[PDB]
Amino acid sequence: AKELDATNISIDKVVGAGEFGEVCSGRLKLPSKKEISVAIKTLKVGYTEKQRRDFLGEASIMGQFDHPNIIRLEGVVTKSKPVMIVTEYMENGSLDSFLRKHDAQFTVIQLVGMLRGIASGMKYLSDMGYVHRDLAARNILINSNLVCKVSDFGLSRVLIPIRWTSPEAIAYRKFTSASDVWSYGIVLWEVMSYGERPYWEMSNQDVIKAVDEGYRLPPPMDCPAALYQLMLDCWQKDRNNRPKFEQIVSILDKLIRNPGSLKIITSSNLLL
Ligand SMILES: [Cl-]
Ligand SMILES: [Cl-]
Repeated sequence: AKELDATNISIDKVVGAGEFGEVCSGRLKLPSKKEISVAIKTLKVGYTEKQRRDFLGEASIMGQFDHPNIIRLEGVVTKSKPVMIVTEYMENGSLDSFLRKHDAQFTVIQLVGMLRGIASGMKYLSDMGYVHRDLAARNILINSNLVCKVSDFGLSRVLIPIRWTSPEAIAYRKFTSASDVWSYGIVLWEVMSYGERPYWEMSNQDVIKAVDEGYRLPPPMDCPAALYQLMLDCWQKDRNNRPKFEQIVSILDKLIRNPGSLKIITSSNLLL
């Protein structure tokens, strides 16, 4: 990861608190002198060596990916204190919270664009050999232009959130890119539901058993039939029958091609 000079970093405001310390926003002056807005995470004073290792370790994973749909790592500060992780600024925050403020306020085509971005980032992540294992709307960040990018590599592994996890990964810990596709189906439900919680407050034992029995989340209100079927396809019990991320991107691109296909609508509790 690129070591940044702290003289090029200015902290504007403290957005909130993270696991290892403060989450801030600010500006980064690039070597060319151009200035960009950035997110800045600071490791808390008095950190343990393991905290430093886990903090920077997650930046190291994020830094493997250069893609428009994956949060960009501008760099780290390890040679002065506080230790810092600097990433691209995403004005509208986490996708689930952003959509909850907006219920029913976006067009279907806007929502599909958000979903296409997420799928494109996952296509690259899975091309690179990584299984995210955490894919959820809370782990997607959304910028001022509504571009959605994958974040939160804490659980990412080179080749547990029950509500987002495929039946086989719950059962035996079988985590593949196809279990990420399952999670993507959950994200698709979250987006089309404007940030409703998957399976609401159901007991986790009942989430596990209901899905195993063949029950699935019901179609969000006014959900296009193409998009609900895509959820069900991501939710296939047999992981080999789920679409690949490249196929998901293709499916969403064609829906964007003609918006008229989105006008066909599907016609709470889980459906068998
Ligand atoms: Cl620098
Ligand atoms: Cl959960």
